[PDB]
Amino acid sequence: TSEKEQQEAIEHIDEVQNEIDRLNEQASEEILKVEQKYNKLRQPFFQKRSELIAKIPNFWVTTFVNHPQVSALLGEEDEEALHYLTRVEVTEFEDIKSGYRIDFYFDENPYFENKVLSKEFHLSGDPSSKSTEIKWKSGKDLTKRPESFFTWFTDHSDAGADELGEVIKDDIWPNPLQYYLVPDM
Amino acid sequence: EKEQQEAIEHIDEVQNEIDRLNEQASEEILKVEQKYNKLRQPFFQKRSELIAKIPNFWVTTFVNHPQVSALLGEEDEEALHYLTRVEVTEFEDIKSGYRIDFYFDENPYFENKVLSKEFHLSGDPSSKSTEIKWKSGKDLTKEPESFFTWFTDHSDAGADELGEVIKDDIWPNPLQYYLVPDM
Ligand SMILES: [Ca+2]
Ligand SMILES: [Ca+2]
Repeated sequence: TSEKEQQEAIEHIDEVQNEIDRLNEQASEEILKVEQKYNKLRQPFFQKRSELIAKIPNFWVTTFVNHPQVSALLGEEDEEALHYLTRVEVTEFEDIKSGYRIDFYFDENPYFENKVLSKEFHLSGDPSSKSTEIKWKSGKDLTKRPESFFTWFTDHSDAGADELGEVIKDDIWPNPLQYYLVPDM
Repeated sequence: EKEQQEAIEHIDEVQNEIDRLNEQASEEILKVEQKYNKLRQPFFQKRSELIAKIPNFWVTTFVNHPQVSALLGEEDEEALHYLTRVEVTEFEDIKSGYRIDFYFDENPYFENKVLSKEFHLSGDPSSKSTEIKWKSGKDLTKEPESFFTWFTDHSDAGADELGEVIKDDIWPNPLQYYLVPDM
């Protein structure tokens, strides 16, 4: 093959591979549309699940206590605070890549005045996170002398390496029932 | 008890329906991959013809690949000189598995015209390869283990890194690795 002919072939290959890239980019769009369709399709069922969960005392504290990774993040008084956690929600943003948000809904409690505690994650791919400010009632669990579970809300250094955020989103939220249930004899 | 064990049963029923919706999404996504597999196939075909006009295309692609480069010994590169064509075929239903074909020209190392390794899913991950008919005094028996031992490795069938790298990374776009920027 000629020295020119090879560079002609390389030019042809580049043109063929641009169309394969186009075909790949169009497939990954169609796939994201399918995820967006089933995100809305599942959301009423998660809505139904939350209502049933809210009639089960200590559901979410128990799931967390029996989870192999999250259990180690809970102190003694953290569990007392999580008693008041009635509802956990996870919301992927529409385009999915943008990021996701996690909501912890609390009943009136001795620790803080917030009705909801949230932590959201954002992505070019520049990982960031931002949380609601916890209005503690002169009983901050993070300024008492182990590190409290609730410091997670004020931690933003890892952002893209937020392990707990990923475990709640990918593991606990899809199926919390496995951890709540304890096999008896 | 009446309430909790009923609620636990209700929760299980709702999550059974979520699993059903998940299974229905993974079907619809599988249809999209099958549609675009057929659309890409004529372009891979034309690419194959253009590649066969390029000496040492696949050896160079492998040598410049961050993971596969470490799998090549010195004499492995000499053998891969004769690799004219690489093909990847996902089976129609996708779940069944896929096959990778390596087409060689007549070479001093083995008599095979094609070397293949296919991956299958009872539903246990499995793989099978063509038997390499090495010639007298050329083999994989001694660098670390030769590149060609990949063909005879079948323990981690579901965890075949090289197979997944070729299928998902190198096969879609080998040109990026062949091309080296000059200044
Ligand atoms: Ca359990
Ligand atoms: Ca390159």
